[PDB]
Amino acid sequence: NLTKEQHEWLNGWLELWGAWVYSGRLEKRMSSVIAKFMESVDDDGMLISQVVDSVMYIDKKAFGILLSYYAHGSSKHAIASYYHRVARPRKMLCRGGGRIQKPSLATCRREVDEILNASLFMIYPV
DNA sequence: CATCATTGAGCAAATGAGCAACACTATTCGCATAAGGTGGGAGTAGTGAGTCTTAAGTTGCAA
Repeated sequence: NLTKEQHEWLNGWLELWGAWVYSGRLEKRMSSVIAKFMESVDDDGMLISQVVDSVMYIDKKAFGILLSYYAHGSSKHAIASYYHRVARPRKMLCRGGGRIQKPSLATCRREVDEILNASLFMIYPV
């Protein structure tokens, strides 16, 4: 797990990073997913963009979520809201049981939280 | 003599439903408008039979 100084440090880096990118100052060549986000609208931001694209290159879903939170500046609650909207029925050993249904909102909140913590966790040493 | 099935027993992991607390915005509510404007209007018209109640008119009748 990361610490909280690392949280605030790299948090501020992703704040100026997403504020830098979202103005449109980044090129297509960094990612086609970064290009995808730029279809939906300095060396610091390009260095970090190589970092974040390098680590979060492989998932692209939480990478897009990461752009939604930092580049766009969206609240966590709306992200888990739409994410609960796009939910499919899954197998979970629930408080209810191992039946197969669409999960609750608070579960989706937990998932945005843990994909946040794991995302930041995988970014930080890079 | 050993062992295991077999009956209790409780737990972590996970999750679904909240909670309070702040913070922000949509909606709603309440007040103002300076030349002058000083008695409504539709109201049905072809029911009849009865019954109770006043209201008034008349009329013995007694001091």
